[PDB]
Amino acid sequence: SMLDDAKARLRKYDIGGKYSHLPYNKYSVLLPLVAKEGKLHLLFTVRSEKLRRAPGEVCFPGGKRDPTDMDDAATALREAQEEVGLRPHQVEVVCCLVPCLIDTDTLITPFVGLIDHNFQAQPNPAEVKDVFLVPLAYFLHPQVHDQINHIFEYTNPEDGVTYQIKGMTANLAVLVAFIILEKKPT
Ligand SMILES: O=C1CC=CN1c1ccccc1-c1ccc(F)cc1
Repeated sequence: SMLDDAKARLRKYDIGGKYSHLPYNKYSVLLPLVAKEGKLHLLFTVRSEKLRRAPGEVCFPGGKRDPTDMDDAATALREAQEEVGLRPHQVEVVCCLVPCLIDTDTLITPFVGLIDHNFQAQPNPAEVKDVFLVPLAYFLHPQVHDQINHIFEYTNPEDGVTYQIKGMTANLAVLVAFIILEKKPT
């Protein structure tokens, strides 16, 4: 099936806990895959203008590991619950992708999660200004604007609202699209 095929592809790229004990400042992100209208989508947040890190930016759900977290996947799931109301029973963590090194002392670990079809986001306005889906296939043929660095513009056909996706967030979205969608019969 579509979902079984996605998880099987993703598992081939799982690094697991190989980099997880290294002594960095540690953050995790959740890359949430949602099946709608017979296609896979990624779920994105727009961060509230209030925040420390990256006010008003498009980001995946995530944040800093705390002492309660059993592991880096727990961090991603805790933060996703706080931001959008995603509960544990509503997500299956499929794999851990290549981590992202930043600022010489920080390591951000991304986890891909399959999201239950009955989940409905409840944006927490202290954390997130907006939540939106993008079809995964978009990232194979994005609308690119050079700002010199590349920026994706996605317009939601439901309402005509345009979002800018950039940086680590854009990079990870492309990676997931390649992993899941490359070399598929029509
Ligand atoms: O500012 C950005 C842009 C993308 C990753 N960062 C970071 C830069 C440094 C430390 C942490 C983050 C981070 C931000 C949001 C999040 F959900 C998880 C990690």
